[PDB]
Amino acid sequence: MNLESLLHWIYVAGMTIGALHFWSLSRNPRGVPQYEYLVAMFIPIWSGLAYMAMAIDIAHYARYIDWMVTTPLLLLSLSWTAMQFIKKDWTLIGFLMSTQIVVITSGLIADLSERDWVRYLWYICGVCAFLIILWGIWNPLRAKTRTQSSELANLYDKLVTYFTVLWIGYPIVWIIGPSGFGWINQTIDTFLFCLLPFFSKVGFSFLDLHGLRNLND
Ligand SMILES: *C\C=C(C)/C=C/C=C(C)/C=C/C1=C(C)CCCC1(C)C
Repeated sequence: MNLESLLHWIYVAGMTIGALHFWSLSRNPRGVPQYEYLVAMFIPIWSGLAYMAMAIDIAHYARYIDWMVTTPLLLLSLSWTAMQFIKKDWTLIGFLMSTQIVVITSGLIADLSERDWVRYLWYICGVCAFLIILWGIWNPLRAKTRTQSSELANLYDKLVTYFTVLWIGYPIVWIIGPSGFGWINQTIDTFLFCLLPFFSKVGFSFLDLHGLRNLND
């Protein structure tokens, strides 16, 4: 077992603990609907399975297969919170989810590209779709909370801020690593793509679920 495998196994352990915790919280919902708990559970499970595949075995292909599903689901979770006490705007949710999938597919194509100018154009395409995502969660999605209690609005603002900071790190690590300029080696790249995802998946859902539950103290 090399360092990369070890890092991936620790990540899998993290996902497992996270999943078990959300499952336990769902048994005592405290005012939060089960669908929010189920998505919170599915995300780390899907990611953990993907990383388990890499731990056992372009490089890190499965990481893109993880993001393909988990990123749109994280937006689904974020969207539900924004519309916690109102009717779910499914068209807005679909827009955000599909647009995020474009981010991931653009990233994969870029990584699969043989020509550097082509690779970077697709990277740019992904960043543009990503900017649309940021615009979405900060405007139309954020506006939804303003039609509700200030308590919800304040919770959403903290979550979307946490959400945004972490998400911005992904295109950064990608471009500085082997898929980009190569300022960092694969191992360091892997290490960063273990920490960020842990806080983005388990970390975000922890703050999201506990935040929603706490509003009902
Ligand atoms: C595993 C969980 C999350 C929230 C992963 C998010 C990943 C991204 C936002 C990735 C973005 C990329 C961009 C914007 C540009 C091309 C390369 C990436 C796919 C790394």
